[PDB]
Amino acid sequence: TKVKYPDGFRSWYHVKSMVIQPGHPLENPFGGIHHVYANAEAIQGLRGGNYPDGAVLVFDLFDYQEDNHALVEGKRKLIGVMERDAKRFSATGGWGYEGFGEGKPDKRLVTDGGQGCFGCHAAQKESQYVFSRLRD
Amino acid sequence: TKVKYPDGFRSWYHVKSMVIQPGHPLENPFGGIHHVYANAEAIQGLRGGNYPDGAVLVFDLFDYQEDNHALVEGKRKLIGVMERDAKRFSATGGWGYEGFGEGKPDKRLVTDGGQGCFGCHAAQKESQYVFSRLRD
Ligand code: HEC
Ligand code: HEC
Ligand SMILES: [Zn+2]
Ligand SMILES: [Zn+2]
Repeated sequence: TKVKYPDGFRSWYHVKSMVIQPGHPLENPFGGIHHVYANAEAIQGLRGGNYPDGAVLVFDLFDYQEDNHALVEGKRKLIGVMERDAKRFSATGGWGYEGFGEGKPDKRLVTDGGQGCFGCHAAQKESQYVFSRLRD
Repeated sequence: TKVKYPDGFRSWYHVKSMVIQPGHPLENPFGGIHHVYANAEAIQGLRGGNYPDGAVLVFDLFDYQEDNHALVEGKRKLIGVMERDAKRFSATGGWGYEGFGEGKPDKRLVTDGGQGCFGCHAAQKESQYVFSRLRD
């Protein structure tokens, strides 16, 4: 019913990264450097299989500072989490969506059952609602 | 005494990332988005422990493209590798240095036994020649 905080996500597989700079549509609140991490079961789905129950993807979002044309990671702003469970999260296409302020377990950001997250991720219906792709 | 290509490095622990843009003093040759990875032995060293022989750090460098206020990962330009062996790599501080063009095992880049890489990393004598720091 509630998405579990993904303890230990930092030791998971790093899928990819991207920088969202001021002026981008997603600036509020997804601006900054973000890294995507996937647990073992999520890798399964990324590689072409079905996503099994228990698959977790994390969007790890850092602020950054521009210093002499380098962008340097600052503080973590939040994580976004998608947890796969076809039964429990059926209202939102089988993924549960949560945000944790500053990456802390006690700071839950979503107040609408995850419908707002779901509304945009629904555009990737064809890829099981996941935008990120494996790269080497 | 060649550095081994670090097979499977992409499933290692992601330490940190940084973006180096035009203007920054290191644009040539390290411009792009880079990610740092570490195997289990290197984490022992990064944690404040000592570095076991067999510790490997990888600098994975990507070109990026500007897309509407986002920087998006493009193609891999190269990986830099530091491989810990106090006796084998005595001449450059106990770390062997190698570059692989586009991350390819066949594209070895280093021609001078690693002297040029070591000359800059030698600035970090007091952290055992490693610039990166663990973060959360
Ligand atoms: C469009 C308006 C979005 C809304 C609202 C949300 N997300 Fe999102 N998300 C979006 C894109 C374009 C991406 C890909 C970023 C990239 O580097 O390519 C993402 C990514 C995620 C991920 C990583 C997995 C993936 O689908 O690629 C997670 C775990 C994720 N998003 C979670 C999430 C949550 C919990 C949201 C509401 C708080 C949410 N997203 C909103 C686009 C959009
Ligand atoms: C200064 C002119 C440099 C030269 C020449 C080389 N490297 Fe380097 N390296 C440099 C910095 C400032 C950093 C840290 C980047 C960051 O995000 O903090 C690095 C990092 C590495 C790493 C990751 C481990 C670490 O020390 O932080 C590796 C594996 C590494 N560098 C390898 C490497 C090799 C193989 C080189 C010659 C081909 C080389 N470096 C040159 C600065 C400089
Ligand atoms: Zn604009
Ligand atoms: Zn700039």
